[PDB]
Parts: sequence; structure tokens; C-alpha cells
Amino acid sequence: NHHKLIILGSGPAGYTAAIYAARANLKPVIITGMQDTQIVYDTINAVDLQNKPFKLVGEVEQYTCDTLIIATGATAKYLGLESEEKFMGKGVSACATCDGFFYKNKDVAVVGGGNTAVEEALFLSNIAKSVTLIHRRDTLRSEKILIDKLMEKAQHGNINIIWNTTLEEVLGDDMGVNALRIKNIKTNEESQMGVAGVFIAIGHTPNTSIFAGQLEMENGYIKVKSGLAGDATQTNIKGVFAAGDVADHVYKQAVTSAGTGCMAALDAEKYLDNL
Amino acid sequence: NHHKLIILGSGPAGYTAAIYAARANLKPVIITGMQFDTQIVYDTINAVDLQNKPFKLVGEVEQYTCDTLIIATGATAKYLGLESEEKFMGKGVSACATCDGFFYKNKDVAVVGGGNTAVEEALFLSNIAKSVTLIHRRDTLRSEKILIDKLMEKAQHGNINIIWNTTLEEVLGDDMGVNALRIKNIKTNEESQMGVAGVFIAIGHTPNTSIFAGQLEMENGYIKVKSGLAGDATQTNIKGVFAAGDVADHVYKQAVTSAGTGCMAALDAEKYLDNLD
Amino acid sequence: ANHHKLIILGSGPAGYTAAIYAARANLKPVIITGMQRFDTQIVYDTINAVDLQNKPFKLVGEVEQYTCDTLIIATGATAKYLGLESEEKFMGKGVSACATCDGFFYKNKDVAVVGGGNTAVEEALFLSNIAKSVTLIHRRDTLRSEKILIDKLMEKAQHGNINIIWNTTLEEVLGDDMGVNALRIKNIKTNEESQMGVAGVFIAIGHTPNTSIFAGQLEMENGYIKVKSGLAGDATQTNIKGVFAAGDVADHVYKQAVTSAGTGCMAALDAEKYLDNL
Amino acid sequence: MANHHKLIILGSGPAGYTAAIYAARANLKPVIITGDTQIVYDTINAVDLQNKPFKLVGEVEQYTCDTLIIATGATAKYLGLESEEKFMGKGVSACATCDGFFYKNKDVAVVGGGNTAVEEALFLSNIAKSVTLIHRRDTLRSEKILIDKLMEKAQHGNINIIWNTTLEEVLGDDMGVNALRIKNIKTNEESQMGVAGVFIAIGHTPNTSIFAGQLEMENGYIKVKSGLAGDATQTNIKGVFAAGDVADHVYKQAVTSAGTGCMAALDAEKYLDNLD
Ligand SMILES: [Cl-]
Ligand SMILES: [Cl-]
Ligand SMILES: [Cl-]
Ligand SMILES: [Cl-]
Ligand SMILES: [Cl-]
Ligand SMILES: [Cl-]
Repeated sequence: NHHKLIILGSGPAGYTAAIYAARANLKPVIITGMQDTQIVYDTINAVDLQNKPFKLVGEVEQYTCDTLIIATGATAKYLGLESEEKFMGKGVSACATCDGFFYKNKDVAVVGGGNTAVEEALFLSNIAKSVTLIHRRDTLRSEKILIDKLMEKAQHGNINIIWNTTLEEVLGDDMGVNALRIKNIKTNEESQMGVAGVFIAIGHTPNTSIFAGQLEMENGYIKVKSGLAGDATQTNIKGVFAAGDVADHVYKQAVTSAGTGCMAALDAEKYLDNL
Repeated sequence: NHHKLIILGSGPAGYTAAIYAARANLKPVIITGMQFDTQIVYDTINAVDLQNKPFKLVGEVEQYTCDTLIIATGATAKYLGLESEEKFMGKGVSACATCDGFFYKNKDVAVVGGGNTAVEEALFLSNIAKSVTLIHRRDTLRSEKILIDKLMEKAQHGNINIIWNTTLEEVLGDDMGVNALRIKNIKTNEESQMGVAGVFIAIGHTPNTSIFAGQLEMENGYIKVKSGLAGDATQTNIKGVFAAGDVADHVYKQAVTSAGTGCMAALDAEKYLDNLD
Repeated sequence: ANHHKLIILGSGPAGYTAAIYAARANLKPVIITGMQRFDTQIVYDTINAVDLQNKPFKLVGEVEQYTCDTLIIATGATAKYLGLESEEKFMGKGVSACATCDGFFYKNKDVAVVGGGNTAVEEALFLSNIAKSVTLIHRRDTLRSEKILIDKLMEKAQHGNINIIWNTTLEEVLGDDMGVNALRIKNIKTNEESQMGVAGVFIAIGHTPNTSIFAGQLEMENGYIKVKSGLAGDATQTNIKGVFAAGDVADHVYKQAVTSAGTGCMAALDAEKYLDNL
Repeated sequence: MANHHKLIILGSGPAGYTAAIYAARANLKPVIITGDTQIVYDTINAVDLQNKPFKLVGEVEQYTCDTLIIATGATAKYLGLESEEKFMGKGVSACATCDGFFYKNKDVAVVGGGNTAVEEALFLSNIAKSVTLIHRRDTLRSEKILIDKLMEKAQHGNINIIWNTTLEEVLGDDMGVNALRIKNIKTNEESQMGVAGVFIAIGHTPNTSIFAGQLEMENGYIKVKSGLAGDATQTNIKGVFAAGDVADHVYKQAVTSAGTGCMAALDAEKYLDNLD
């Protein structure tokens, strides 16, 4: 179906872009990966931005639009273990805010040491019985205020931190994951702990492979005009805008993504007015 | 007293910059002219010296020093203090068409600007004035399409005239009031003179940045920032001095966009502080 | 000394329009603004205290003191993001006035919004997509916002994560070094107090009137200076004869440049009549 | 069908025009009936506001609406002399900006002492050979800036001011007015001066006779709620609002009328939002 404006993503950028687009009565459509404003649950696997209108190819439906706001965020990197692929959506996940509610009063683990890992551990503490953060280094690379919150819960709450350790194998059966094999990288001593689910939070790349060859990109990030003269979210293709983490490899905060999401909606409004 | 980070302002940008700075345990100080912690100082900075380290800020009686400065003084509509106004106030020069526009019934007036405010004032004055001449420095108008269409309809079939790529150089008049304007085409540099009974300045919210004149690179009162995709997007021409919110944004001007750059400024400042000693 | 027949406080459409009309009546008005024949004088100063109990009225500036026979208050209204109660101790750690600034830090947490205007409703709606639950707290029995937004709010209150507590005010924000964890509220009609658990509170009152210096001397309601209004003249007069108020300081409904200009004009004409009969 | 509208505004002075702007900004597609904005030139001679929708009767067409903004202003007041009615549109007028151009290089008079009289005398000075302002009091009840303009022209221009005097009779013949009989109210001495035309500018009464019996009124002015709680322009009938000089007998400035016109549009918007 055809729409004046389609927004890809539902993080702070996508959501803020929809609010502003809706306030301008553009009747935006948000297409978000399965897991006024109209919300469509679909996953775009291909796009054609060389002609007007722009074409988006979903699982079964095809969409067309006059303007496109890309706010797909980032997607988790995986360790690459066979037991990781093998237990996907069955004890292995890379999105605590997606699947974390299924582990109420259960023991879970988080693998990583950046902001994503710390934020996921903190988010899972309010749901899980216990949260075990596993990281290969001796220190964490996150904001100080979040580290202090984490350490407070590690000393007096339901969080355990295992330093200088890597995930060797995810163990489980037909019903799902039930254990993890870990190894201390400094001592090479292996252990085995019981876990109902593990959350991989080790690194994030922008979700932009489908735009390869059509949009100017650098290290996977969609290039935007930026600047102080307006049209700051516009890509090399007029009418195609990018906001949030897909076009920001420095700040990566919900508030900065919300800001560019707003900008994208206003940029799109101006493009539609002059069509 | 000396501080690692001082934030000037009290809007979404200043507030968001303080939150992030506080989360990084920088103990930020917010100096506002209103009258993991944050300190709030109620004072008005009337002068600054950003040429040496540390930066100096001059308040009403007390002086402050800092290693980094986040300018987020915002923008506010001015109704008083426009050029040539004091001599011609309510007698030819105004910034409020809905205030004294009614005194120009069957008279020729001008409106200076190209945003929503300028277009709306020109449209409002058309129902009163004999003719309305909209004067703008750019080639296009930065307003909603519905308002542009209304304006163009009156320009084609009404009493509205549009002079593009032009700026107001001087307001000419005498004891009884304004009677002419000196204008200049910014592309050709050719100056002209048109007869007008009154002029209406419609630029909207202007940035609060007069104290930084001569030290920070500015354009139309807005503090220039690096912007871009390689970090330090809120940095001014002086390293360690950052600007966020409406003082450095003349396009979007939303609370959420100001909050975004405020956050960016705090993170840019954090990086500058980490690499100092 | 620094005496004037008419002094106007403010720099918005009301103050400006009041000056024009006062000047046209040759009252030689003085506009005192806190920024930085038939004439108007502009003084750049900030009034921090006033004494309106005697004639002439006294205004205290940074260094100069002024006296006047009539006073037109047109100080407007501005959004405050800083200086809310209990904020200084809990800033960016439980107390805020900008949901779009730090709302994202309350994902899957219980939060509250204080207010009943467009700002409060919009912040509650914005926070619903982030927070576990949003509790809107308002002192009145009805909401003073656009109907389309009220319907959105009520839809989420009936089928979503929004709860509404009417006829209630925030008495105290409770918490510790790590942040806010509770709120003390009071029902203004029954005076019964309660205590609810909250991870963060968002104060959403909008543009508030700049009138704290007139507390105790001028009749006010929710910070707005009460004016006589009506159809019999002296519509901008406060409880003190010779003291008038115009613009957003005395209007919590329309808040347009043209409506403020109208009352600013009215204030100048009301002041002119007061001066003629002195 | 097509004769029905969500909002109809009666009048085109500052109140009516400001109400239309705001109504249009709220996408109400307002219609202005004056005697995305639509302008209709018609005169309403009867209204029925007792039922929904409200009915308005024009010269030939009938209109219906969900909300009504009355901003009909005021119309010139006349002394009530027989010779005044008798020379209407033939030497007697109450609108200098209407008929003043027909007295180029002729002697004219203006009767009154308020802003209207002063402004008409000043307007007529640029056209007429001479302008004689006649007023019953010793001083003028107008803005000081306008009085100074008038007095400057009275001392160095073509304006003459006759104080403490009233118009007793308008004298003329088949071709029109040619003289006026005036009397000094303090001395009772009468005089006779030659004039080609006289302009009555003594006051303005509200244009509201068609609303008699349906809307609460006082001395012809439509009563409005006023106040500080909103709906300040609402009459005794919900959905019917009044703005400008029709509901203001004190201030009467273009800017005050513009203000209430804005208020009326916002009040009407709220009434329409809650209709369903
Ligand atoms: Cl000047
Ligand atoms: Cl510009
Ligand atoms: Cl410049
Ligand atoms: Cl002020
Ligand atoms: Cl002083
Ligand atoms: Cl005639």
C-alpha cells in the first residue's frame, strides 16, 4: 500500500519522528520488525530508492512512499558459537527489552562490558531472580552513573559479576537453554553455571545492509548532510532521511536519537510541501 | 570560584547538558539569569574572556572560572531594543503587527523577515494597510506551505509585494515618524530607497549572544558550531567552548532538538576534560 | 527623585502596546524590562521587590529605586525548567520538568506527571510509551487541554498504563542519595494525604506567570494576577487601585500576542483614567 | 447542504477579521458575512438561534451554522434633527472616508469631539478647502497625539474649531446642503456659516437590532460572559459568541476588538470540539 511517509524503526528516533509527522497531519506509517499514527509489524528485506515512489519489500507485502525516514537503529553482534545459533529464541537473545519479560523469577546471564551489557543487566535485575554479568575484561566501558548503579546491585542485590571470562558454549536441550560453559581468559580454568537464558550484549552494528549500493555509507552508518542549514537528516537521495543510531556513531543516546528523529520528520515535511 | 564545567542557560539544552554532565560526575554548575549532583547559581553573566585558560565569566559582582563552557542561553522574541526603534518606537518602528498595525490604515508599510512570523504579520497587515511590502534576505521563505500559498495569493491579486535577496540597512524618518527605508540587495550590493509609513521587524526569537561578540564565530547572532558526524559537533571556534539549543540552531527550534544538542555538548565537554592534564 | 506617573513592567506585546497607548496620551511611560513629546523611556533593570501599600508605589531594582502613581504589570509567563521544589537535591535523578529530556531513563519504571494542561497531558502520553506506568496528578477536577489529547489520555487510562489522580497536589518528593523513590500527595478537597512509590516525577505546569514578587500584596490564583475584567471598564485593575495587569500574567486561557496587546491597551486606558481623577 | 458551515462570522472590522484568521488557522473554514477563509457580501435581516443549527436569513439565501461569531461593530449615531434626515446622502454623511472625496476644494464641517470627529476632520483636511470642527464642549475627548495633530492644522492649516456649539439645523435646497445654523450653548447666540457638506461624527451605537429577544443585551450591546475562566465571548446562548464593539462600550480600539475576535475564534473552536 502507498503512503506519503514511512518510518523504519521504533526506537526513540522512529517514535519521535512519528509524533512530529503526526502533528503535521502526515499520517505516518511505522514499519517495525516483529518481536494519528499507523503501526505495521513487518521486516523489510529489500528496497528500491532509484525511482519515485520508493519501494519497500516486506515478508509478503510491498509498500511505496513519497518520503522515507530510516531509523532502524543497530543490531546485535553474536559471538559466532554454534550453540548460540542453535538456541536462538529458546534461551539465547540479544535484546533484553524484547524477551526479558519471559524470565521472571529465573536465573539469567548477560555477556558483554559496554553500555548495552550494563543497561541490559540493570533492566533484567527488576525482572529476573538473579543476573550474572560475564565480561572478558577487568573493567566495564560504560557511563559512571550506570556503573555505580550496577555495583550497588552487585554488592546488595541480585547481580553477580564474573570478570576476565568468555562464553565457550551454550548448553541446553529440547525445552531450551539450561547452562553455560565459561572460561577465565587469564587462568584458562573452565566452569559451568546454571542459567535459564543468556543475553548477548557485546557489540552493535547499524542495521543498514539492505541500503548498500543506493545510500552513501561509511562503516555501515548512513551518511546524512548534518549541518546548520536544515535538511540535516537527508541522505544522498532527496526524500530519504536517516535519524538515530543508523547515522550517529558518536553520541548514541536516546535523547540524541529523539532529536534527529524530530529533525527527520520536519525535513520530510518540507520535502512533501515542495513536491 | 573555579569549576571544571559551567553551563549557561535554563532551557531544555542547559538542563539536559547538566543531567549528562552530572551522570559523568563532572559536578556541573548551571548559571541562570532567572532568580552525581548539579549546582545551580542564580546570577547574570554580563561579560566573558574566552581567550585564555581558564575561561573567565563576569557576574553581577562575582567572577567565575572554568575549564569548559556550555553556552545554552536560548532565544527569545524581542519587542524592545531593535535598531532605530528607541527614536521611532510606536511611530514607524515595531515588532508587533497585532499591537500597532491598526495605526497604518490606508498607508504603505513594510515587513522584514522570511519565517512564519513575517508571513503571518504581512497577511495580518494586508487587511489594514494600503500596501504591504515583505522584505527578506533569502530567495525563498522558511514558512509553512499553507501560509506561503496565502501570501502568494495576496501578492498576485492583493496589496502584497515581495522584495527578495534584500536587507534593511537603515530606517529613515524625522520627529513626526518614519517615512523611508534604505535597503541593499545582498547579491548585487546595490542600494535603494522606498517610501514607507512604518516598518515591522519580524525575525522571531533571536539568540541571546551579544556578550560573545568578537570572541565566538557567529552568523546572524547564532553561535556557529562544528556540527558534523565526527564528534565535537557542539564545539565553537574555541576549543573547550560548546554551544547547544536555540543559540546554535535557527531551523528546528524544538525542546527535543535542544535536549539532543545539550546532551551532545555534555559528552563533547567530558571528552575535552578527559584529555586536558 | 526617580518618580514617574506611569511605569510598565515587561517587554511582551502587552507591555509594548501599553507603552504605545500611554505615550499617545502623553503620560511619558517608562518601561522597565529585565532583558539586556509622546515619547517612551526604556530602562533595563530587574525589579526584585515592590511596596504597593503606600502612594507612591515603590519598585526596587538592582541599584536604583523607582516610584510611580500607576503601575502596569505585564511581566508575561515563561517555562521554568530549573528551580522547582526538591529539584536541586534530586535534579536528573528523580525530579524533572522535561519528559523529552530525561524520560528515556525511566524505561519499565513507575513515574508521575504533575499538571493538567497540554504540557502535562503530552508528557504523560510521551512517557506511556517508555514507562511501566504513568500516574498523572492534577489539582483540579477537569483537564485544561485540547479535546483530541484528552481523548488519547483517557483511552490509555482505560486500556493502558496511565492512572489519573484528580483534585490532588504534590506536597513533598521523598528519596535518598541514589534518587527519588516516593511522593507525598494531598487531596485538596478532603485534606487526606497519601504516599505512592515512584522512580521519578515530571513537573508539567507549562509557561508560569512571573509574579512571585507580588505575593501578599496582589490577589492571585495559581500565580496569575487577578484582574476585575468585565464590561464596565477598569478591566485590568487588580485589588489595589492604580495597579493594573495585562497579558499572560493575568490570562491563563488565550495567551496570544493579539490578546495580550488588547489587555495592554486596556491597561494604559485604565491607568489614564486613574491619573485623570488623582 | 452547501449553505451549512461550522462557523459563520458576522462583520469584517478588526474583530471579525482576527476571528477569521484564527478560525482558519484551526482549519474551521470560516465564512465571513459582511454588509482558507470565504468572504460573502450579504446582509442578515433575521436570525433563529433557538435551534441547532442556527439559522441566518440573508437578502436571498439562508445559511445554517454550528457556531456564530457576531462582530457587526457599530454604526454612526445621528443628532436626530429633521434637516439631518432630510439631507442624507446630499450634504449630510457620517462617513468621511466614504463620501469625503466628493468635497475636493469645498468647505465642509464635522460635528463631534471624540476620536471619530478628530480623525474625520484630519482626513478631510487633505481633501477639502477648509474643515470646520464643531463641538459642544470646551475640550476634545480623544487621544492627545491626535488632538496635537488637529491643533497644529487649526493654527497653521485649513482647520477651524468652533467650541461650545451645537448644530441646530442643516440648511439647503434641491441641489443639496449649503449652510448650517449653529448655537453657542453657553451664550445662546446663534450664527450661520456656509458649508457644502456636513459630517456627523458624534458616537457609535451597536448594530444588533436583529438579535433582540434572543440574546441578552444592555443598551444595544450584546452581553458576553467575560471573565478569566475562558468562554469570555460567549452570549447567553451556547455556541453564539460576540466580539469587538458590539460587546464593548468602554475601550473601543481596533487592538481590543482584535483581541476579543481572537478570543471568539478560540471559544468557538472549543465548542466545536465538544459537539461530536
Ligand atoms: Cl537605536
Ligand atoms: Cl535565514
Ligand atoms: Cl552576522
Ligand atoms: Cl520583563
Ligand atoms: Cl540598577
Ligand atoms: Cl453626501
